[PDB]
Amino acid sequence: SGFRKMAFPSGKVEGCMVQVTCGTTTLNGLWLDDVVYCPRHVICTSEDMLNPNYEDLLIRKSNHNFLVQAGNVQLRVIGHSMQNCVLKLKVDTANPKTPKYKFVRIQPGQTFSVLACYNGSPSGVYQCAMRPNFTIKGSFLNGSCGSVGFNIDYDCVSFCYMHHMELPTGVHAGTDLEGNFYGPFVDRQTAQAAGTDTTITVNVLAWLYAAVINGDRWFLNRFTTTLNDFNLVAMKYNYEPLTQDHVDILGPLSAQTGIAVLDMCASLKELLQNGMNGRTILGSALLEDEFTPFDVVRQCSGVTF
Amino acid sequence: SGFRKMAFPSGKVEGCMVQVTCGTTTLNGLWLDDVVYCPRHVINYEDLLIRKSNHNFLVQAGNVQLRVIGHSMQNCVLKLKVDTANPKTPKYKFVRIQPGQTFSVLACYNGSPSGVYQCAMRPNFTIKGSFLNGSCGSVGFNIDYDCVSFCYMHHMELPTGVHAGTDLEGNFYGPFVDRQTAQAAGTDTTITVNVLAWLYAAVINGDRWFLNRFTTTLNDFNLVAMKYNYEPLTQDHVDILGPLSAQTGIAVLDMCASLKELLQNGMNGRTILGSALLEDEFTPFDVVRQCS
Ligand SMILES: O=C(Cc1cccc(Cl)c1)Nn1nnc2ccccc21
Ligand SMILES: [Cl-]
Repeated sequence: SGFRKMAFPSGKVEGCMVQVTCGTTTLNGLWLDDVVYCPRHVICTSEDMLNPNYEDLLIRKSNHNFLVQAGNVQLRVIGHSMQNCVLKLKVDTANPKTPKYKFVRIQPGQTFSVLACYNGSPSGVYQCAMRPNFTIKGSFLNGSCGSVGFNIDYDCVSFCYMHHMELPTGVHAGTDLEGNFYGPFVDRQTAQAAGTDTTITVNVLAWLYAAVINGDRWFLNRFTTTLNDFNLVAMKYNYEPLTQDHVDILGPLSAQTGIAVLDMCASLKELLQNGMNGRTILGSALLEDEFTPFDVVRQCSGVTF
Repeated sequence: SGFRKMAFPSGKVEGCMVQVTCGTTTLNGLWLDDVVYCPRHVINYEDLLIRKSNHNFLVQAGNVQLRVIGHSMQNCVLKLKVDTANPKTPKYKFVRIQPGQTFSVLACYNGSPSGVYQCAMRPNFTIKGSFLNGSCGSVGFNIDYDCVSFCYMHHMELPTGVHAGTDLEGNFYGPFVDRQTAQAAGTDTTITVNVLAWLYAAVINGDRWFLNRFTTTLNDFNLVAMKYNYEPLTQDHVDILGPLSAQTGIAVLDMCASLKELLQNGMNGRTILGSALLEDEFTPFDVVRQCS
């Protein structure tokens, strides 16, 4: 019993964190096999950030300009290449702690663990979700660039995010491990703002199924809804549209608890209309949207209370 | 910017998790040097233990079987002497924590870590964790510098879904016993010094709608706080909040007057750090560490 925001054990990622220094800038890098991955803005000054020409800044650099530190050992850089907004530093030593891994690009609504680092040293781990506006509500300070997001389903680490910047609202933007940004963001200091954010509907529904699994049914009602009528109501509360794919994905939780997806949708419509009336759901007074249908199945029991 | 419930990196603890099997029971053990620590309920405990031999205990570290060469009991923890020292043993200490203190939990099943979360020792000595059958033996810890301080070992779940366990020396937190009997969590209270620390964190992150021009005495605040099932705030708590008070410019009793108004009037449709409830699972030190 219980339902916590749970992160994956970070050990497999801790053994990959390194410190990358270029001139006066110091940030984090991910050391996998003989390559160190880090944000390409490590080669920039604060002035350069307005309109940086990365190809022009990189051509002026040599291997020995990049200092890479793994614990108390200095790694030797033997090559460098750029792939989109990521810099790949070829090093002379393969990381003996390299876990089994894959680079995966995620979609909005997906969750992942973040290992926040400073100076190549891990300081904390937390769970978060890729928002519909492609930002993440993380907890990062100056020096955290290069920190990574990941999932560890089974024994394989799937790297899905690398931290690049903080937007003016305090939210964070970054790339996949191939250097492609999530969202319409660029690694440039220019007027950039996160689009209006929305609630991840399929995740709120999954969390309502988790509450039913843990023994709570106070929010259920005798009504059902059509998918279209649900979406017309949901869009008035800034909720993401619920698609047929989302309904299909909620199938297993619907079969486990005995509550059809559109009946759970009707309970959601009512909660949006009435609020909680002094009650909580899984210790929360707000509707939680940072647990996916897959997270609920992984964390909750297979036997409904 | 941002404020998340953050756990310590779990790697130093992952390298200590093992699977312990005795008969039909399978739970988790903590392998430090040549000793495996696990709940004694894996087996009148002296009478049950005397009937066991070393080979009855099966210990598995990854895909390798460890050889048990000795066994002893310390309070509600069983210590299994093994033939191999854990080469991954970190620098460590066994520490007993107080209610209100927070720690990270590495939840495990079959000696395999599955998740890490942050939680607090409630004033009623229970923890609001997330555990399933097979999680027994999972541990709670903090990291201070490069040293792991082990503070909790999971033993059981109470009928309300909350959890109970011991320190690493086998002494229970709370008036609980390790057996199937009628046990219940006492009435819980809110950790006041932690709510205040979380209000300072909100001010640091630019959330100031709850600030007011008022102050209060420590006694008047405590008369108010006890009415809402909040733990009493002591002069030690006020002293501990000193650095956050100097950083934000809001005196502790000034922040108490904000807390008094939040308890009597509610939040009025507003949130604080994305929460509609007053959060009490961040200590003053957690706030300073996450905001530095
Ligand atoms: O934002 C930057 C530098 C930067 C500026 C402009 C563009 C780019 Cl790609 C990078 N660093 N970061 N990242 N997270 C932070 C949290 C707080 C303070 C600074 C932080
Ligand atoms: Cl995805």
